Order: sequence, then C-alpha cells, then structure tokens
Amino acid sequence: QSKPWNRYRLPTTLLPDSYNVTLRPYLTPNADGLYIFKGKSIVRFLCQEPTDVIIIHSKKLNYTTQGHMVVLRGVGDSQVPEIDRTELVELTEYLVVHLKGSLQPGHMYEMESEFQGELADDLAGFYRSEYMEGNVKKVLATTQMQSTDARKSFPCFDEPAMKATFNITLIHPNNLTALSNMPPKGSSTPLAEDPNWSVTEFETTPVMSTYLLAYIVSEFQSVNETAQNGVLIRIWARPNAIAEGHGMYALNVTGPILNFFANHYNTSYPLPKSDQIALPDFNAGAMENWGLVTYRENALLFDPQSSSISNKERVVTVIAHELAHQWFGNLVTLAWWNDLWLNEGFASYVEYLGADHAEPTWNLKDLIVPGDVYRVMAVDALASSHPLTTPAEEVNTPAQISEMFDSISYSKGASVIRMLSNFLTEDLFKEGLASYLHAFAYQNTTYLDLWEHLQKAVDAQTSIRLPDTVRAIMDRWTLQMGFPVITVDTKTGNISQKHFLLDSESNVTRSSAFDYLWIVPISSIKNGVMQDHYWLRDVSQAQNDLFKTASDDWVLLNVNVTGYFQVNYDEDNWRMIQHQLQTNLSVIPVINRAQVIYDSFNLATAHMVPVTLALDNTLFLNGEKEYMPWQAALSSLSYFSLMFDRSEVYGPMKKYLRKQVEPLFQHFETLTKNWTERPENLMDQYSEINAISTACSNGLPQCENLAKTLFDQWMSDPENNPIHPNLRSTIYCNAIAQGGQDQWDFAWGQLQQAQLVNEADKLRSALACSNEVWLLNRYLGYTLNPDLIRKQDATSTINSIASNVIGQPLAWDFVQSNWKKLFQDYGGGSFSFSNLIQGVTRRFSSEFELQQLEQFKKNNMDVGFGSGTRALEQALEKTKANIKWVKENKEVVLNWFIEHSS
Ligand SMILES: *[C@@H]1O[C@H](CO)[C@@H](O[C@@H]2O[C@H](CO)[C@@H](O[C@@H]3O[C@H](CO)[C@@H](O)[C@H](O)[C@H]3NC(C)=O)[C@H](O)[C@H]2NC(C)=O)[C@H](O)[C@H]1NC(C)=O
Ligand SMILES: *[C@@H]1O[C@H](CO)[C@@H](O[C@@H]2O[C@H](CO)[C@@H](O[C@@H]3O[C@H](CO)[C@@H](O)[C@H](O)[C@H]3NC(C)=O)[C@H](O)[C@H]2NC(C)=O)[C@H](O)[C@H]1NC(C)=O
Ligand SMILES: *[C@@H]1O[C@H](CO)[C@@H](O[C@@H]2O[C@H](CO)[C@@H](O[C@@H]3O[C@H](CO)[C@@H](O)[C@H](O)[C@H]3NC(C)=O)[C@H](O)[C@H]2NC(C)=O)[C@H](O)[C@H]1NC(C)=O
Ligand SMILES: *[C@@H]1O[C@H](CO)[C@@H](O[C@@H]2O[C@H](CO)[C@@H](O)[C@H](O)[C@H]2NC(C)=O)[C@H](O)[C@H]1NC(C)=O
Ligand SMILES: *[C@@H]1O[C@H](CO)[C@@H](O[C@@H]2O[C@H](CO)[C@@H](O)[C@H](O)[C@H]2NC(C)=O)[C@H](O)[C@H]1NC(C)=O
Ligand SMILES: *[C@@H]1O[C@H](CO)[C@@H](O[C@@H]2O[C@H](CO)[C@@H](O)[C@H](O)[C@H]2NC(C)=O)[C@H](O)[C@H]1NC(C)=O
Ligand SMILES: *[C@@H]1O[C@H](CO)[C@@H](O[C@@H]2O[C@H](CO)[C@@H](O)[C@H](O)[C@H]2NC(C)=O)[C@H](O)[C@H]1NC(C)=O
Ligand SMILES: *[C@@H]1O[C@H](CO)[C@@H](O[C@@H]2O[C@H](CO)[C@@H](O)[C@H](O)[C@H]2NC(C)=O)[C@H](O)[C@H]1NC(C)=O
Ligand SMILES: *[C@@H]1O[C@H](CO)[C@@H](O[C@@H]2O[C@H](CO)[C@@H](O)[C@H](O)[C@H]2NC(C)=O)[C@H](O)[C@H]1NC(C)=O
Ligand SMILES: *[C@@H]1O[C@H](CO)[C@@H](O)[C@H](O)[C@H]1NC(C)=O
Ligand SMILES: *[C@@H]1O[C@H](CO)[C@@H](O)[C@H](O)[C@H]1NC(C)=O
Ligand SMILES: N[C@@H](CC(=O)O)C(=O)O
Ligand SMILES: [Zn+2]
Repeated sequence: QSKPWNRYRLPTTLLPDSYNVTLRPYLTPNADGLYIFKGKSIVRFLCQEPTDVIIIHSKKLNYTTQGHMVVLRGVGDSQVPEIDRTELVELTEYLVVHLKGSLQPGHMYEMESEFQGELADDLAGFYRSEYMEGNVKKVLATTQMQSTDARKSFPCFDEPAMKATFNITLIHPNNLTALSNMPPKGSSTPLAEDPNWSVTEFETTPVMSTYLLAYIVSEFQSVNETAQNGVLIRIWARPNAIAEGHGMYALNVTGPILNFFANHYNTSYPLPKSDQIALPDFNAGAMENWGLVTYRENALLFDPQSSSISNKERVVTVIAHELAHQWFGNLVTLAWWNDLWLNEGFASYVEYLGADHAEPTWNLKDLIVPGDVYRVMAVDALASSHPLTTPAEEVNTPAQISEMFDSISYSKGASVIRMLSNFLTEDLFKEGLASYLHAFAYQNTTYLDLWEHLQKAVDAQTSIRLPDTVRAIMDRWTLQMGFPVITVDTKTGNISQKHFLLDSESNVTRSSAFDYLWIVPISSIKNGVMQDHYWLRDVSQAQNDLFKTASDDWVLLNVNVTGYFQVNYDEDNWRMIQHQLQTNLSVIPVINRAQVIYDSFNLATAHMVPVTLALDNTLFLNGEKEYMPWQAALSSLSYFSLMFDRSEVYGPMKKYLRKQVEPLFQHFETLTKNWTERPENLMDQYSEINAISTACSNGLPQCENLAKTLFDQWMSDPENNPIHPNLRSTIYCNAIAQGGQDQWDFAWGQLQQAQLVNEADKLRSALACSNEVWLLNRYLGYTLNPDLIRKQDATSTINSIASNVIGQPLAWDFVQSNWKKLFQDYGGGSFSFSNLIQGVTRRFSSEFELQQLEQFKKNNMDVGFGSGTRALEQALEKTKANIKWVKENKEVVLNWFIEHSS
C-alpha cells in the first residue's frame, strides 16, 4: 500500500472548516536582494475518519513555528494526540504531521503555523510586482492562487471542493492600501511592534475555494460607485492611471454587468462589494478571485484618446467573463480540475451575454462565432485534438492541472454550451441553470449535475422535445474529440455526418465510444425562410424533405452557426446560395454569410470541395457592407497571401481584392463624411477598420492617398495626432511603407516617447512596414537593444519585420546569425524562441527553403533551441505541408484570380 503523502490527491479523512491567515509582505529587499513575506495561519478542520496523520498542502514555505512546524490543538474540549514529527514532502507539495495517536471522527482541531516565503516576482502565490512611477521603481504585493498556488502562500487543503471560510489579515506599510476578497472590518490599526506598519483585518469570506483567495498591498487608488442595492463597486489602478480617467469605462460597464448576471442567474450577487484591479504586466491576463478580480492593465483600463473600439470590446468582454464567474465557478465550484472546461467554457460563452447587456447596440453576441467557434475548430479538426472531458483520475499533478487551460476547454466549451442553450432555448436553459446554482450554492459539482438540472427543466415542460436525454446528447459533444461535417445532397435531401479533419490523409488513433457519430441539432433556412428544426440522430446517413430542394430553391443549414459543426452541399446548392448573395444578400443572416466562407475554405483544405468553390464564395463581397463575412474572407485568405505574396499569383490576388474592397472603401468614404466621423456601432466600425486595412495593403490608390495625407498632417503637428485610434495601425503602416527615413525617424521618435503601451505597439508594428532594406536592417539592429526595444518586445518586433515581404529574408538572416543568443536569453528572461521561429519560417513553401531550414538545424552540436526546440520540428513539418499545398493549388488559384480580377 502506498503512503498517502506520496499521493497527489489529499485524503478525505480531514475537512477544513475555517482559516485565519495573517500575511506580511516586506516590500523592501533584504539587501542580498531578497524579498520575503511572513505569515501565520490557523486552520480549523473536522475529522471525518480516524487518522494518525495530517496531510495539508505547502509549497516553498519555511516554517518558524515554535517546536514542530505546527502546533495542534483540540477545539472546545477535544483532546489532541501528540505530534511525532512534521516533515515536508516536496514532490506532492505536502506538509505532513505524523501523530502519536489518532484523531477522532466528529472532533474538530486547530492547527497553527508560522512561516515565510520569498515574495518572488514569479506571478505565483503571494508575489511581488515591480513597475515605474516617474523616477521611482514601485513594488506591490499581490496574489495568483490559480490553480495550485494558495499552498505557496500559506499551508492549506488546496483542492477546490475543500471549501472553508477565511479570515484574512494583512500587515503592511501604513501608507499603503490593503485589499482582499471581503471588505476591511474597520480602520487599520498600527502594528504595536513597529507603528510604521499597519494591520488590516478583513470580514470573513463565504465558504469558498482556496484557489479564489486574493490579497494585495499597493499605492493604488480607485474610482467608485455604490449600486442601488448598496453593493460598492471599485476599479483600482496606479494613481496616474486613475487621474487620467482610464478606469472610467470599466466602472461604467461593471454595474450593468453585475445586474445582468444576477437576473440571468436568478441569484443575488453573493458578496458585499466588487473590486477590480488593473495590474501592470499581469501575464495571466485576468483572474476571477471572488470579490477582488485581477486584470492586466490593458485588459481593464481604457484611454478614449488613444484606444480603438476593439480595445473597448476587449474591456467589456473580459469584465463580463470574470464577473460571470462570481456565480458560476465561485459560488458553485467544479469539484475537480478535469471539469475546468465547464467553468471556463461557461464564462467564455456568457461573457458575450453580459457584455451585450452593457453595450446593447454592438451586437456582441455574434462575435463568439469568429472568436471562439471557428477559432477552436481549427485545432479540433486535427487528429491530435482531445475530448472536453478527461477522467478525474487522469488529472493529478499541478502540471496535469495546468494542461486543462487550453483552447478546447475555453472555446469549444463555450461553443458547445452555446449550442446547448440554443437547442434547449434560453428560457429553459436559464431555468435549469438557476436550479443548479440554488441546489449547489457554496458547494461543488460535476458537469453531470448541470445536465441533471437542465433535464429537470426539460422534463417540467412540453414544448421543447429532444431525441434523447440532455446527458446522452451532450455525451456526444463532450466524451469524444472533434466535430462533424454535415453534408447535404439537396437533390434527394440525403444528409450525412462524418468526423471532420482538415487533413484528409490524417489517421485518427483516438478511439471513440460513439464511433465519431454525433446527435446534431440542425436549424435550416430555405429561400430565406426559417424551417422546422431537425435532429440528426447517431447515424451516418439520413433523409429529410427539409433538405430537399427544387431547382430554383436553396437551403442553408445551421442558422447563425449555433451548432458546433460545418456544412457542405452539392455544387448546385452552393451555386444557388452564391446567386442569392449576388442578388439580395440581405436574405441570408450576416453570420451565415460568413459561415459560407469559413466552411468552404476548410472544406477545400480537406479536399471536400475544390478551392475555386471557396473562392467563388467571396465573389459576393463587392456588395458586402458588414464586418463578419469580410472577416471570414480575410482570415481564410491570409494563408494564401502568406504562400503567394512572393509569387506570380500575387498580382492577380491584389487586383481581385482591390476590385472587391473598392466599393466598401467608397461606401465608408461617404458614410464617414470624408473620414471625419466614425460609424456609430461596433460592427460597422470593425468593417471600416478592415476595409481600410484591405484597401491599403492591396494598393488601392485612394487609401494610399488617405494614409499619406493623414501622416503628413500628423508630422506637421506632432502634438495633435489627426488619426483616429481605430485607423492608426493601417494608416501608420501604409504611410511608413510609402515614405522614407523622414516618416520612419518621426514614428521612431513617437515610439520612444509614447506613454501608452497600445500606441507603442502600433508604432513598433508600423515601423516594420518600411520598404527600405536598410531601414529594416537598422531596425533589426535595434531589436536586441533593451534601451531602444523592451526585451519582452524583441521577438515580436522581429516577427513584424519578417511579416514584411521585403523583411522576410532580412529577419531570417538575422535569426540564423544571432541564434548564438539562446545562451543569453534562455537565462535572461524566456523570449519565446518558439513563437519567433514559427513567425520567421511561416512563409516557407519550397524545397529550397526546406533545404535551408535543414541546414540551419545542423547547429545541433550546441546551444540547441531551448523552449523553441519543438517548434523547430513543427517548422520543418509545416514547410513540407506548405510545399505540398502550393504544388496542389498554385495553378488553380492563379487562374482563378486572373479570371476574376477583371
Ligand atoms: C481567528 O481570528 C479571530 C479574529 O482575531 C479570533 O477571534 C478574536 O479573538 C480575540 C482574542 O482572542 C477577541 O478579541 C478580544 O479579546 C479579549 C482578550 O483580552 C477578550 O476579552 C474578548 O473576547 C475580545 N473582545 C471583544 C470586544 O470581543 C475577539 O473576540 C475575537 N474576534 C471575533 C470573535 O470576532 C479567533 O479566535 C481566531 N481563531 C483562532 C482559532 O485562534
Ligand atoms: C528558506 O530556507 C532555505 C534553506 O535554509 C533558504 O535557502 C538558503 O538561503 C541561504 C541564505 O539566503 C543560502 O545560503 C548562503 O547565503 C549566504 C549569504 O546570505 C551566502 O554566503 C551563500 O552564497 C549562500 N550559500 C550557498 C551555498 O551558496 C542558501 O543558498 C539557501 N539554501 C538552500 C538549501 O536553498 C531560504 O532563503 C529560506 N527562504 C526564506 C524566504 O526565508
Ligand atoms: C462613461 O459614461 C459616461 C456617461 O454615460 C460617459 O460620459 C459621456 O462622455 C461622452 C464622450 O466624451 C460625452 O458625449 C459628448 O461629449 C462631447 C464633448 O465635446 C460633446 O460635444 C457632446 O455634447 C457630448 N454628448 C452629448 C450627447 O451631449 C458626454 O457628455 C458624457 N455623458 C455624460 C452623461 O456625462 C463616458 O464617456 C463613459 N466613459 C467611457 C470611457 O466610455
Ligand atoms: C473567522 O471569523 C469568524 C467570524 O468571527 C469566526 O466565526 C465564529 O466561529 C465561532 C467558533 O467557531 C463561533 O462561536 C461564532 O459563532 C462564529 N461567528 C460567526 C459570525 O460565524 C470563525 O471561527 C473564524 N475562523 C477561525 C479559524 O477562527
Ligand atoms: C510611503 O512611504 C515611503 C517612505 O516614506 C515612501 O517611499 C519613498 O519614496 C521616495 C519618493 O518620494 C523614494 O525616493 C524612496 O526611496 C522611497 N522609499 C522606499 C523604501 O521605497 C513612499 O513614496 C510612500 N508612499 C505613499 C503613497 O505615500
Ligand atoms: C428568481 O426567479 C423567480 C421565479 O421566476 C422570481 O420570482 C418571480 O418574481 C416575479 C416578479 O414580479 C413574480 O411576479 C413571480 O410570481 C415570481 N415567481 C415565483 C415563483 O416566486 C424571483 O424574483 C427571482 N429571484 C431572484 C433572486 O432573482
Ligand atoms: C462537495 O459538494 C457536495 C454537494 O455536491 C457536498 O455534499 C453535500 O453536503 C451537504 C452539506 O453537508 C449535504 O446537505 C448534502 O446532503 C451533500 N450532498 C451530497 C453528499 O451529495 C460535499 O460536502 C462537498 N464536498 C466537500 C469536501 O465539501
Ligand atoms: C440517399 O439514400 C438512399 C438510402 O436511404 C439511397 O438509396 C439506396 O441506394 C442503394 C444503392 O445500392 C439501393 O440498393 C437502395 O435500395 C436505395 N434505397 C432507396 C432507393 O430507397 C440513395 O442512393 C442516396 N442518394 C444519394 C446519397 O445521393
Ligand atoms: C441570427 O442572429 C442575428 C444577429 O446577427 C439575430 O438578429 C437579432 O434578432 C434579435 C431578436 O430577433 C433582435 O433583437 C436583434 O436586434 C437582431 N439583430 C440583428 C442585427 O438583426 C437573429 O435573430 C438570429 N436568427 C436566429 C434564427 O436565431
Ligand atoms: C496514415 O496511414 C495511412 C496508411 O494507410 C497513410 O495513407 C498515411 O500516410 C498515414 N499517415 C498520415 C499522416 O497520413
Ligand atoms: C431584399 O430582401 C429584404 C429582406 O429579405 C427585403 O426587405 C428587401 O426588399 C429586398 N431587396 C430588394 C431590392 O428586393
Ligand atoms: N481563470 C483565469 C486563468 C488565469 O488567471 O490564468 C482565466 O481564465 O482568465
Ligand atoms: Zn474564466
């Protein structure tokens, strides 16, 4: 029998009731350069089953407790056994307390410890974050427990189902503010031992998981609102950020979002207050700590003067995402990390709903389709994908837990939950969701519990009828990887499903309990009129007259792409859809206008339609005003540009795209009143952004003229930038491309003096658009200078230069030559050799370029490749796939573009 302290999962013999935790960060280094924090904790736990060992999580903590590493007491009049010894077991991250007798069922115990750890700049546990305010380097103390780092801050039963209440106290410099999950109990009091420090106690948390604790000590300030029901809302940030008003947008949307969710969930916001804090360089992006949500600055803050509308959209949706969790995930918590997909999937879906409430004119709900659905299908249409579900007993180690946090969990999770709500109807979905939240509040669940409560709601009504149980249906979508292509022969109405793979030669080796058959909800529209809903059962082939069509009629499946699948038709039906989009595109919903483009390019990749059919599906775009279908085209074609932009194919490609986008350019020229005023709603603003991007990058002279005029205007008056933030990336890029060292040097100056990261990013990126070899090389020569280019930006800047057809060889030459610099920067901060390699080799599509990559590899005899080792193999493999794709497609594609470019 194995010793329990060598098992990764905690015993269930002991369960925590409540913790006191007092943490004291020292924000002044100890002069060997070391920052520490000190802590003291008491955990009260209950014995469920007799045991003579206490096993609790501890990670990178030194114990200074008097006697053993802990002191153990009985609660009330319980006796306690004597401690034999305490030991730390590093591998399974345990503090192990061996006793001289057994704890007794039903008795409670208190275990007290004193400890310290490094306050490292490592974004894990209780950690430090360094940033600049004017001349001074500032340091704050903050937390990130997700997933298994609570134990790095204090000893705890660090699994999500083992919930307890927490009484947090912070000891901090008396001029800093302390924040935690809950409000402070009252005013801070001086630390008696040293009144330069103050003590801030917080109110007891609800019963909650350790991974959701947070506590922060900083100089931060806030903007505030008190909601109608007394809930205090604050946005926290650097003093200078607050004074500039950068917190206002987040404050604006937070109250409406909380309101939306309380109603959506049929459950009151379960806390007295809501803090959200913008942290500089918080690399984890955001974290849903209950009552104190952390964000990277650029995710939470918004500067109206310099920020694009896409920035605004990022803020409202990330807020909606994190706040969603304040019920789903935090109030009701998934019992184990194998079900992370339900938590993160759910939030990734409802973030659109919450944000839509905040910005109801923006049509934000549509964006899940490009943003999650088609995004994740790119990776879920591979043989190397994996099911949403993982057996709980395969997920044990902190590394295994971290692997749960991927595209499949978030984006496919979101996609399938969205499908589920749609086929249930939202009213029904909300009923079951409410039922589930009420039943399990302050406890833990599996995804089976949600299905069960949804089934209850289905069973409690007569209007929605399903072909099987909620569980049986969702099993198809959760227990096996991938999704089907649904193919329709409209001559007969025969409809079929098969597991969709982009690589039609791929072998799937992952077996499925269902033989890769799904139970598929299929909506359809015929001649622009909604049809009865249909379910495809778990069969390869079926027939329904719903999908049978006359010779003039057309049918289209999966309205708004609510279903997690792609659709193919016979060629005749494709043509009728094409004629429709040619003649009155309004008849087909805008999302489906995009779908036709998305699906057909994937189908073409998979050899299920010819590539010319996918291209034909772009022909209608010359009359398309809306964002999504154009985005579908541009996303699908970016690979074509990547493969062909050094080839004879490019001329006709540019020409075709100029033809298509010109009318849209003209449309916006008039609509915007000579570009003086942006379109009102988000989608049209996005469409304008892309139309100007597409026009300019494909050499529409009108756009080229506009870019030069605005950049000239800016250069004559540097303090008054005349370019609207929406348009900056294109206008900067195109204008530097047309210009020489005057435009480049000016933008360089602007970059050096930029105070905002997103404006800096745009400049850095546009600078790569120069058409002068000497400028691009000189620029490369800067990328390794941390005085001129931030290290964290070096590989990014190199990639942007690689992106320039002219900068391709220069960047490639630069990376090969300075490869001897992994052994400066696999020790001096990561880099991402991996993302650098992929970017610079992305274009490679010939035998000759492969012979080059192979020759570059023969620097194996030392330095190696670091964190980018594996991505070098991927480059070699991707190049082979590129060589084969270009040989298959070059002739067909060239002659299509020639034929259609006038
Ligand atoms: C976890 O932390 C809690 C908060 O500090 C502890 O509860 C507090 O204990 C204090 C002292 O033990 C009590 O404060 C005062 O102490 C004097 C001692 O001179 C007592 O007479 C009084 O009971 C008390 N004064 C008042 C006005 O109540 C607090 O009562 C008490 N705070 C509470 C209950 O909210 C917990 O004991 C601690 N848990 C463990 C297991 O140690
Ligand atoms: C938790 O305890 C650890 C083990 O006791 C500490 O790790 C040790 O830190 C020591 C002091 O910081 C290091 O010892 C030496 O430090 C002196 C001056 O401080 C130097 O002369 C030496 O260069 C250095 N020793 C060596 C061998 O280079 C130890 O390196 C180190 N020991 C281990 C086993 O890691 C932690 O610092 C302590 N952490 C906290 C937060 O309290
Ligand atoms: C948080 O919400 C606030 C209230 O809704 C917004 O405050 C609004 O800012 C708008 C943009 O600055 C102002 O609109 C126009 O501002 C120009 C300034 O020169 C004026 O010409 C217009 O008269 C004015 N619009 C109208 C309709 O009068 C609003 O004045 C102002 N609204 C209110 C109620 O104060 C914030 O913009 C918003 N913060 C963010 C970052 O979105
Ligand atoms: C954290 O603080 C809370 C609130 O003061 C403590 O809750 C008290 O628990 C004691 C003994 O368990 C009860 O007699 C009181 O009724 C509780 N008060 C409330 C309002 O619930 C809790 O015990 C503290 N946790 C620890 C570990 O000491
Ligand atoms: C909190 O108090 C400390 C010490 O009085 C201040 O920290 C000093 O700030 C000055 C700039 O005014 C720096 O030159 C010193 O090096 C800082 N000392 C340390 C140890 O960092 C701090 O500015 C005060 N903060 C607030 C918000 O009042
Ligand atoms: C949760 O939903 C319930 C049930 O739909 C809400 O209760 C209804 O509230 C309306 C408000 O006018 C009443 O007319 C209905 O009669 C109520 N129905 C029942 C069964 O009580 C309830 O308000 C919601 N609760 C929260 C906290 O959001
Ligand atoms: C994990 O959640 C389950 C519920 O899904 C908790 O079990 C419930 O506990 C409450 C309060 O003791 C009881 O009223 C219910 O009868 C229980 N339901 C069950 C056992 O199915 C369970 O306590 C949680 N696990 C931990 C370790 O806290
Ligand atoms: C549509 O599906 C039907 C089957 O449901 C196919 O018709 C069958 O084809 C086989 C060919 O060997 C015949 O032996 C069966 O008797 C046919 N069943 C009939 C006519 O009811 C038909 O080929 C399919 N058409 C397609 C996919 O275009
Ligand atoms: C397909 O999605 C579109 C949005 O792209 C939906 O259109 C919205 O419909 C709701 C209610 O019908 C309106 O409140 C919105 O104003 C509509 N927006 C637009 C831009 O039309 C449409 O309802 C969806 N279709 C189906 C069948 O679900
Ligand atoms: C998969 O197996 C078949 C052998 O029948 C082969 O066509 C193919 O080359 C194998 N591997 C891949 C990646 O296609
Ligand atoms: C195109 O169809 C839309 C909606 O289906 C309709 O309202 C409009 O009249 C049609 N336009 C023309 C020119 O027929
Ligand atoms: N739970 C977090 C993960 C993290 O903080 O990295 C998110 O999905 O934003
Ligand atoms: Zn999340």
